[PDB]
Amino acid sequence: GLVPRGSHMPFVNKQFNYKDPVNGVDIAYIKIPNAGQMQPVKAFKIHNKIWVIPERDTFTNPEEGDLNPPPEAKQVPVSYYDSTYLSTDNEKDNYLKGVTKLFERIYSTDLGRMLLTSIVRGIPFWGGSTIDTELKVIDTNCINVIQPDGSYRSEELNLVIIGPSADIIQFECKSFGHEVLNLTRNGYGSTQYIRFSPDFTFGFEESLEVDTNPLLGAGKFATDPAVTLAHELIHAGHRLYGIAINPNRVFKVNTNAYYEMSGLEVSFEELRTFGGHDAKFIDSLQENEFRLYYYNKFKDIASTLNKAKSIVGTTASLQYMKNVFKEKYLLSEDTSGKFSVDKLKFDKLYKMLTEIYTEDNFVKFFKVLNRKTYLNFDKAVFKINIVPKVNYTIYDGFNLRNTNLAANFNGQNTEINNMNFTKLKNFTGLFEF
Ligand SMILES: [Zn+2]
Repeated sequence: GLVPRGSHMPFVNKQFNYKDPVNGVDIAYIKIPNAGQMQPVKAFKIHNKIWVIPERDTFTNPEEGDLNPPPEAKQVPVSYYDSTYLSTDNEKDNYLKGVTKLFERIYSTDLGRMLLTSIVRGIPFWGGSTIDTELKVIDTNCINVIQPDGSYRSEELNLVIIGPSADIIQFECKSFGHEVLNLTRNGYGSTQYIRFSPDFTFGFEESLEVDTNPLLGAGKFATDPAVTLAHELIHAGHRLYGIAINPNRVFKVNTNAYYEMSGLEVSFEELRTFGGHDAKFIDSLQENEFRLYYYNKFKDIASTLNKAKSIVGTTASLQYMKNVFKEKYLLSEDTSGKFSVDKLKFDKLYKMLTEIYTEDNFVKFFKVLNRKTYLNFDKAVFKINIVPKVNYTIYDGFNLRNTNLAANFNGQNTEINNMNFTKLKNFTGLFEF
């Protein structure tokens, strides 16, 4: 089982059922920004600042509202399509309970407690004003919630977990942009939408030589979905603090002849998020440039707060919100009330978000088997069901104590634990080589 942290309150106070009656507070019909023009969807607030929408994501991107295999292109090797997935109440109930269970698995570790805490504290900055002396929310960092009287109220939030779009296995952490600001890269942060499903997982190979070869292996071991969700939450952490690395900054893979012969380039953001040996492929000089860059951005935020004389679109006070961001960014405060970025403190925060919160570290806490590198090749996708405790638990994942599955990651062994996995598609021998 996982490395415990002791008794603690659950991350999700209520055990929601999809059919629970709306109440206009934490079970509600809502609309996402853009909302162009969507029907409200039933959503669930599982924790302060965090909502779950048990629907296929046909909302965050207008060009991605069709769940049929793209009639436009031909299907990519590593993709999976099923337009019917997550269309029924039963599936949505299971989705909710699965996502809930994964949050609790994550929160049961000290590392996950730390990451989820950072995420909740990571309110997207109030940088919406055209007047540089007035604080104003950015409304794409909100959702609209239908209240008991049928009216909408605007609510700020940090994170939404939503079902995948057409390609079921294209999990990703995404967010609404601004035509002037790069919110995920300028220190501000923005509300994060993670496309994720707890109802599928990926197979990988236990031998590094096989896992990193595109032609070998059927995907004998299954990735623990808690690791997959944590990976996306790590991205969400970077993005909420506005320190994500521009996707265009890539490492030309030159440590894997197979990547090389395909000219595969992997984002630094990805290597950072994986951690371990991968993070070293970001060279000292370039990483140092990033840190300076983000340090400067934080200073600009401190400077904006200082100039702030008024606040608009809220009842909350100018003083209260100034302090919320002093707290998010760990700013220092003068005898005269001026805000400053402290260099030790910036380094500490930046490092916590980028070095401490990594996939490789979560693997250590969960004590599961996992890919050893991001620079591998996907083997297969399986259908799973982690909701029944007989299948998967908060403490043990698939590797259930006091059963044959406890030892040697037998629970993740899709051959031994075959009843828990239905292989839907092989990817090996689909790549271009
Ligand atoms: Zn990633």
